[PDB]
Amino acid sequence: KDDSKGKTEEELSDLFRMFDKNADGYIDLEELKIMLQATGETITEDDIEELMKDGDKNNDGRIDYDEFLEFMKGVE
Ligand SMILES: [Ca+2]
Ligand SMILES: [Ca+2]
Repeated sequence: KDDSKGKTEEELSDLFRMFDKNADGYIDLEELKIMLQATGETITEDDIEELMKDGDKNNDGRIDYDEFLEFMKGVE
């Protein structure tokens, strides 16, 4: 095995409780930036700023289990 990949909408739930830098049940544009460093993708606040924008199902400031399910839905 090397990189056969295999992550469905079910493996995303864990990605949320696993990328919670603050670990408070939800995340904020502040921690969402570190989540990208875990995968690389070098970018500035110009790309991350919009990442959380459309990533928030209701744009409230943080992403929960729901807003997170859609976040990865259009974020690969
Ligand atoms: Ca948090
Ligand atoms: Ca929200």
